[PDB]
Amino acid sequence: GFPELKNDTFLRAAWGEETDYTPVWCMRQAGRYLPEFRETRAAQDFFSTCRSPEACCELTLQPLRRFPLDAAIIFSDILVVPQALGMEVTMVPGKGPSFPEPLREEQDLERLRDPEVVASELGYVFQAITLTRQRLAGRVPLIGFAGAPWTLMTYMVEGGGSSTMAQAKRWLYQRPQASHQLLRILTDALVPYLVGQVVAGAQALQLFESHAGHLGPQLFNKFALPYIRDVAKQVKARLREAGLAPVPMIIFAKDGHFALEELAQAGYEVVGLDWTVAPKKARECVGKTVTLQGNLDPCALYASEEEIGQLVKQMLDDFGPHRYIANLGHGLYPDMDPEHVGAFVDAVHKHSRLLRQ
Amino acid sequence: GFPELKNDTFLRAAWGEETDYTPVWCMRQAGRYLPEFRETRAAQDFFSTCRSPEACCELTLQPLRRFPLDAAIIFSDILVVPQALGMEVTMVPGKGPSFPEPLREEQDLERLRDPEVVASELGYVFQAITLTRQRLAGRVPLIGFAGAPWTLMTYMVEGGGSSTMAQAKRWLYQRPQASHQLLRILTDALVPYLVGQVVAGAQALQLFESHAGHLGPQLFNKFALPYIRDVAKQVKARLREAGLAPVPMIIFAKDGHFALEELAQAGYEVVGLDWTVAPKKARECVGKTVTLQGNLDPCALYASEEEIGQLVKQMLDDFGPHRYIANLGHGLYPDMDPEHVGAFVDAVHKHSRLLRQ
Ligand SMILES: Cc1c2[nH]c(c1CCC(=O)O)Cc1[nH]c(c(CCC(=O)O)c1C)Cc1[nH]c(c(CCC(=O)O)c1C)Cc1[nH]c(c(CCC(=O)O)c1C)C2
Ligand SMILES: Cc1c2[nH]c(c1CCC(=O)O)Cc1[nH]c(c(CCC(=O)O)c1C)Cc1[nH]c(c(CCC(=O)O)c1C)Cc1[nH]c(c(CCC(=O)O)c1C)C2
Repeated sequence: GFPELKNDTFLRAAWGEETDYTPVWCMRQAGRYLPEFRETRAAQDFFSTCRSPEACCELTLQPLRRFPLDAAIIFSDILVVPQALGMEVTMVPGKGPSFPEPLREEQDLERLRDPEVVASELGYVFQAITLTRQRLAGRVPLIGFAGAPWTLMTYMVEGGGSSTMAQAKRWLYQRPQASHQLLRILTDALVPYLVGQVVAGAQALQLFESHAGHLGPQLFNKFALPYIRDVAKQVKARLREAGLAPVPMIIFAKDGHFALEELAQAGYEVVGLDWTVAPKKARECVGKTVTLQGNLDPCALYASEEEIGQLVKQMLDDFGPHRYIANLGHGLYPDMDPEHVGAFVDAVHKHSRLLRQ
Repeated sequence: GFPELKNDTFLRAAWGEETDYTPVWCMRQAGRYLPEFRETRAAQDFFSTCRSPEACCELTLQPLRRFPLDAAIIFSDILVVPQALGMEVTMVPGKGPSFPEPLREEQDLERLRDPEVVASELGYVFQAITLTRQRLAGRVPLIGFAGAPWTLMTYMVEGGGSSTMAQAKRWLYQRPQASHQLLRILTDALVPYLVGQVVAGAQALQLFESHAGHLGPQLFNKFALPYIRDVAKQVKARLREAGLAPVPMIIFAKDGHFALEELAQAGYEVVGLDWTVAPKKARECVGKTVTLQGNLDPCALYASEEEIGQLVKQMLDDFGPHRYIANLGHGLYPDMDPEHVGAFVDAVHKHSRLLRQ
């Protein structure tokens, strides 16, 4: 196996244990805001980068050379799963991901792979994880991840990003049967993939329901939540059955304010929050038995270093010291200053210690 | 290729030929004792400096603008090799180099790169060498370098400097198999790196066995010397096979008094000496068929310029005019006066000429 973990603060917090300080990581900590990321990425197309264990390992490590983050997240993408299901996907400059042949009718499901063979198609991800776990040498825990079923469905049907998800929601209302079929295919692909990430060396798992906020409560409960629940249940079961230690699982439903109570009951150790939910309100919705992660407005990092410190102070005061992992409320943007990211990390560490003594 | 070499005194001496005067260079001639070095270094972290061909070229050239040294040594560091093997390394203010995750058990070797890919990771070094060779414009020869296997092993296991090397020596005594494995990985990384330095423009190579003195004869013969021999043999072989002219190779084993006889038989043109060995004794140990380099106590440069001249006279008298390159017995210290370094250089040149006519 692997080097002994030296800083386990993130894991202890995820499981709800007291720690000496609040651990912090940043969504998209490996990203274009780092000049060195841009340089490493310049050599290959995006999905080819994802296919290279050494390139993924390098990108994962880059933020940790700059900042004393309490976790690493593997460099990959949520869209590797629809790709592995047999959909062609491109990264378009300045526009983002595109599926040139999205799913538009129920007959389109015929082209997908059997979900049970998807993990075998994602071996490159597992290779990256194993390599990164070795190279991290126990410094901090490594997080694996995937997209939640609904969020992946939206990319597969919309063919990319969308402001309304009108085509994907039209499936939910006009094609409910075919939608449940597709959501089950995705769940069945995700479970062995997530399990494989842990087998390969992942020490925690985060499921990104990035497109939660388009649904609202009734649709979310019918078409998103049952699959979010199934992923966590099945992953923990398969890990037990394999003789392995289950890992803490995080559910992040961006713009999912309306689902917080349900998500705290969905079998995830940690519930991630966007910046629109006030920390004290979130604590009320989720209760005392899950850990919260988040939730600073990423745009706050445009403020001066001093201002970032005061915003971080306020955030930490509102969350309190227990059952909390600090992060942004969404990923870092490409135009952010790495020094200001550094200021965020330093302020969490400094103030969370003051809030304990 | 490159400009014709104008002053080849250093090379002629290294190969054991008569020269009109004794050539001189100073270990760490690019260093903090120069105000202009401090200024150039202020802009980046140490390893980032090493990654910049222009910064390395500038640092290499700086001492040559002050002093008529008979060789330049490329600005780099021995620890680029363990870094290129996949270990993370930092420079800590006032403390020096640190590996936050040193090798402590045999399983830790799993995280290292295959040694055959290391040279590709060190392309930046070769870029610096090529640039510096061009910019030197034939003034004097350019020396490339690396750390010897044992010395690199000590940094990788200790995680930095050490007064005893107790952890690294514990490997030798308790983990001899794993030690030989690691020493072979390092040798196999070093050879293509050294060859690449010559391909890139290096005109001589120096291998630094800085931590020799901790071993004593039995351990040195089992764990240091075989790899010192292998590096020289394999480097010269690969250069021949590539159609290239082999370069003079220097072995400097600090505090290696006990190994001098063996080092003179290890396939290096030049044996470097620390200041604790009396020049006449060294000549006795090594014989008449290698060149000696050294060996003035760097602290002697704290003495007045007149005193430096007399100490240099005595040193040159003891070494004699043949098969000798003047240098210090260790690197220049940060608090030394550049004018006194100038006095050393001038005295070697002046007195070595008097000792011939
Ligand atoms: C976890 C993760 C993701 N992407 C990347 C990582 C690796 C971790 C890290 O980079 O630190 C690399 C990762 N992936 C991508 C990038 C940008 C790369 C580049 O510009 O070179 C990076 C750093 C490409 C990408 N990939 C994706 C998009 C968004 C498309 C849209 O506008 O709707 C984009 C732009 C799909 C994607 N990918 C991801 C999400 C979840 C968003 C959330 O809820 O926080 C989504 C929706 C998650
Ligand atoms: C050949 C060389 C070295 N370092 C440097 C050079 C470039 C040549 C030149 O600077 O003139 C730059 C070079 N490298 C460094 C510096 C200091 C830079 C600074 O303070 O800004 C310089 C000038 C950083 C460094 N790098 C290292 C240390 C020592 C750690 C310890 O205490 O054990 C240090 C302090 C590792 C190192 N590096 C080196 C050795 C061999 C020592 C010997 O036997 O003579 C070693 C052991 C060799």
